[PDB]
Amino acid sequence: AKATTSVNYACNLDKRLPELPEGANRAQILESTWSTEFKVYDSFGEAHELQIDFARVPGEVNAWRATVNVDPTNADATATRVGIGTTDGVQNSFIVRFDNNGHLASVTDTAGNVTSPAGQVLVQISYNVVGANPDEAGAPTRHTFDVNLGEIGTSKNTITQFSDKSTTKAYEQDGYT
Repeated sequence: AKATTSVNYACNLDKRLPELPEGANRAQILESTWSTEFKVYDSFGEAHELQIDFARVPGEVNAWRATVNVDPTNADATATRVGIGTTDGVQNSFIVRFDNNGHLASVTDTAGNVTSPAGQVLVQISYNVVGANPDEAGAPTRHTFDVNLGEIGTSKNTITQFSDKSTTKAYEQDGYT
C-alpha cells in the first residue's frame, strides 16, 4: 500500500444554480451547493474519504467556497487544512473563482494566499492520521498531498463553471490499499 501524493481532480459546478445575495439564508446557500467525495490513501494502507462541499459565495458572482474534510464523520479529529503553497495559517476551505467564460481563474485559501494568474493550480491538503504515532519530531502524524484542479483558463481536466449538471469529470491519483 502507498500514499496519495497528488490527485488529478476536476468537476463542473452548475452555473445555473442561483447566484446569492450577501444576505442569503442557509437554505438558499444549500440550493447553490454541490458536494462530492473521493478517496485518498495514507502511508499505512487505509483509504480515507475526502468530502468537498462547493457552495456559492453570498454577494459575489462566479465564486464558490469549497470546504474540505477528510474522514467527514470525524472531521474535528482530522483537522483538515487546505492552502495555496502552504498548509500553515489556514483552515479547511478555499474560494475558487471563474472567469466570464466559466473557466478557472483563481483559488484563494483562508489566509488570503492566492494562485499565480496563470498555469496549473495545486491546492495543498493535510490532515491528521487518526490513531497514528506522532512523527520523529513528536508532532502528530499528518498525511500531506496536493490536489491539481487543472490549468487556469482551460476546460480540459480543469474545474469549470458551465451551465450544465454539476459532476466529477476527472479523478485519478497514486495511492492505494
